Amino acid sequence: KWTYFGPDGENSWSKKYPSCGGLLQSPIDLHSDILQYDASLTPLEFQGYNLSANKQFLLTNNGHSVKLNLPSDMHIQGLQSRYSATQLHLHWGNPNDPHGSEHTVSGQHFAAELHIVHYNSDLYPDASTASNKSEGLAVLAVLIEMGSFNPSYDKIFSHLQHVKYKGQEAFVPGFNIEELLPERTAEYYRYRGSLTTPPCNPTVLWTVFRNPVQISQEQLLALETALYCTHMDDPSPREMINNFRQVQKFDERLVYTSFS
Amino acid sequence: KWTYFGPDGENSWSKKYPSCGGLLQSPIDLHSDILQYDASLTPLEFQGYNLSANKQFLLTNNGHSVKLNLPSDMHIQGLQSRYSATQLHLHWGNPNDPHGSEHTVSGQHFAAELHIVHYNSDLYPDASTASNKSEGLAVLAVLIEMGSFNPSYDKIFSHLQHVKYKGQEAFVPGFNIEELLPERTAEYYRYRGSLTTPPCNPTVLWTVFRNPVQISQEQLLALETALYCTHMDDPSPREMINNFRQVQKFDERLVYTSFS
Ligand SMILES: NS(=O)(=O)c1c(F)c(NC2CCCCCCC2)c(S(=O)(=O)CCCO)c(N2CCCCC2)c1F
Ligand SMILES: NS(=O)(=O)c1c(F)c(NC2CCCCCCC2)c(S(=O)(=O)CCCO)c(N2CCCCC2)c1F
Ligand SMILES: [Zn+2]
Ligand SMILES: [Zn+2]
Repeated sequence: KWTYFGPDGENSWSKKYPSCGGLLQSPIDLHSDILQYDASLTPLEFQGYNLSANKQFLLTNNGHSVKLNLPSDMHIQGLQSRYSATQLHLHWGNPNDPHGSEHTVSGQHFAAELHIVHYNSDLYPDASTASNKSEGLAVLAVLIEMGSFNPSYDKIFSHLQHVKYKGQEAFVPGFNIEELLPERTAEYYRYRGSLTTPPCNPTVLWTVFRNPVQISQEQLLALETALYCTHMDDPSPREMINNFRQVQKFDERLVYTSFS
Repeated sequence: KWTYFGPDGENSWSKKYPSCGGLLQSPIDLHSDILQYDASLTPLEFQGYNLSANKQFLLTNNGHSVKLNLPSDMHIQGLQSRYSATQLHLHWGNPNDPHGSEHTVSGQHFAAELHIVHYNSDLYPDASTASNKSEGLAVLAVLIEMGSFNPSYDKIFSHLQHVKYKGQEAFVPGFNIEELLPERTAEYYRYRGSLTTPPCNPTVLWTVFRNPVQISQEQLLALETALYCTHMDDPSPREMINNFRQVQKFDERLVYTSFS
């Protein structure tokens, strides 16, 4: 139905998912010509992010990324509405071009990107209901680069060998999800955009933190090499690589920054 | 029918032109991970580029860009087949984001981009016949950076105020098209790609010169502000800006370089 490579790739999403050719598409290149400092932008607070290690959270290969289900007890404070968490997931490149972030900064890719997806729990009863509705979603984006071994990201990566193929599932003990966030979360880019996957609904308030996190080259290579887009009974297996969208046109619109 | 913005923009081109969602699409980001030095990439020979000053060549605003007809007497020597010229045209951004090249270098746009389009006159009797066939097209790309005034590009730009609206035409007296090429044309990127506009045929052997040319801010501002996508008789004029395609995915494709 949709992929990031070949005839069902991103240039063809709009055939069956019209909003992929519509307004407010993400991701974008964050560059001086479209940035404006906004002193009204306050620091986000993260509530309920300390998940119990005695509780289990579902990790799934859905054929396009690895996703961790998150409880609606997790909230963002500091937006117009309360947003409650629904799931997180990643995007990455491939071992021969390990530059697979969705957002770029001054034209530069990072190695990977984390998305923590939330829904407007003040207006809507669940993420599905919010997904295609006004003010429906808020996503936190974390840029990832190569550096030191990251024990917090390994709380996810250590389970990759159990979700190699589409539909496979594994359980991840709770941990504090703030451990996936960078330093100085108070510095971020803010803009109105979309899901970066089908159905590409233009319903996302994006927060891209300025500062990346670091994972080891070994961790990045495990992520890049562990997973497949296909079912375990598929005679045509496809490696799950390059699962990021290209940057979108961003014309006569602004990205707001919390830093000058 | 196709545009660079809004509903008929580039994410929807594949609904209209099947090749725009197919393989080998251009333009691409030229970055280190995908570059491979190739000592077989010897200098092209530009033959008949010094156009007869007693001839005139048609400059047309076709609603998407400004194009100059070139004669088949112009050809590239040094490829397996001779390629004969058909036209040149430009791509640019807008005054608030004057970074409208199609190819990027290490994630960076240049101000604008010149394309000189050729067809395989050894294999095919004309450009329209060559365009959907094996090895049918060769395009030279010149990156354009903000810098010194360029008297050679002004041989084109001095006519922009006579092709302001869609369908309008002006004659350009023959001049030396080689004056539009950068320093050290022996230094280039080479790859297999496509038209960067509908119909997006995957039939183009691309040569992107390594070194940009310079035009002044004043020349760039004239290119970004002179032209409209609409007919003169349209009282709702639409500026011709940002007429470049976003870079495409490029995996299991390499770019070959004549420089290391
Ligand atoms: N990058 S992103 O932040 O835009 C973003 C999302 F937001 C949502 N899911 C959201 C959950 C809300 C409830 C219904 C679905 C809408 C979006 C999802 S999703 O899991 O729900 C799949 C939805 C349909 O493709 C994804 N994927 C795409 C497939 C790989 C896993 C992450 C995503 F990449
Ligand atoms: N960027 S590019 O170099 O790929 C490239 C081309 F190559 C060709 N022309 C090719 C050769 C001449 C006509 C035969 C069909 C193939 C197109 C053309 S074209 O004039 O022939 C139009 C083709 C239909 O849209 C264009 N345009 C797109 C619109 C504005 C003017 C330049 C182009 F941008
Ligand atoms: Zn995502
Ligand atoms: Zn072109």
